Amino acid sequence: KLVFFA
Amino acid sequence: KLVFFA
Amino acid sequence: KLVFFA
Amino acid sequence: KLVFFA
Ligand SMILES: O=S(=O)(O)c1cc(S(=O)(=O)O)c2c(/N=N/c3ccccc3)c(O)ccc2c1
Ligand SMILES: O=S(=O)(O)c1cc(S(=O)(=O)O)c2c(/N=N/c3ccccc3)c(O)ccc2c1
Repeated sequence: KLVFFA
Repeated sequence: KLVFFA
Repeated sequence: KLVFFA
Repeated sequence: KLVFFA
């Protein structure tokens, strides 16, 4: 599970 | 920018 | 720019 | 597997 906010 | 992967 | 999901 | 390059 990957979650990435940029 | 948002990236989700599962 | 490279993105690779395997 | 995840690969990122920039
Ligand atoms: O699924 S395949 O067998 O088709 C496969 C497998 C890999 S690999 O096993 O992750 O090695 C790569 C790969 N490697 N890319 C990395 C670069 C830097 C760090 C880690 C990995 C690459 O540059 C291009 C194509 C690939 C195809
Ligand atoms: O902070 S950075 O600007 O250096 C940056 C930028 C990106 S990126 O521009 O969104 O490309 C990524 C990234 N990309 N992830 C996607 C995967 C699938 C779809 C869309 C995007 C990733 O997997 C890992 C690290 C990253 C770091």
